[PDB]
Amino acid sequence: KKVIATKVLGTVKWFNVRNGYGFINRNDTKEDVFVHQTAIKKNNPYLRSVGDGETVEFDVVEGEKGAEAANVTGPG
RNA sequence: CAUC
Repeated sequence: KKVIATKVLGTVKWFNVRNGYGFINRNDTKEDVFVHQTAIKKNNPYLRSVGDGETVEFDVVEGEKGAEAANVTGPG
């Protein structure tokens, strides 16, 4: 719920569609942030997914277990 | 739903 950072750019380390989660490495701090599939904004063209090695833009928010990505989109 |  609580927003820590906005408009953060990062690269997807991995995302596993079976388990429905992954990690994004923040460009700004170089730390991994957890991303759940629900946190990813709906695709134009696995409606909620990101691809390994892709650059994405997201908010960082406070989850139960730590920092997690929110509102994950393409850059811009 | 936390290193698959």
